[PDB]
Amino acid sequence: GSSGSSGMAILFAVVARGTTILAKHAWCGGNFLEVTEQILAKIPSENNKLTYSHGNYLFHYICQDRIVYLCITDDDFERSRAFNFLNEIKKRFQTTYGSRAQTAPPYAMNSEFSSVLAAQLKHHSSGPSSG
Repeated sequence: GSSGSSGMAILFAVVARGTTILAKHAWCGGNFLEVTEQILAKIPSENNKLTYSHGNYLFHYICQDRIVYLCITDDDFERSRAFNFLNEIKKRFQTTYGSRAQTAPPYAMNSEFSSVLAAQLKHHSSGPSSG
């Protein structure tokens, strides 16, 4: 009996082009890079989105400029919210680290982004109960 239900908000969120992960940054909890990587290898590179309900969760992925933005969220969590946040950072990445995302090597701009995302996540939702 080990269940924890408190404040449902985005926890995992990384950016990868097809199957190559550039900048990854998720909350300290478990291993999501596993299910995520597997899903990525399944998601095409063509501009198209779709809601994938895996592991009793919702995997919202938005393909753009050969970049896939996946994020793990609770079922209850609304879609608009998920898609929203993703769009925010998504545009921020392609706007700032966009060009590099096409040239720059993998795990190159993970630091800079890692921090940026962390802020967006903590802000978006008051998971840690911060204000």
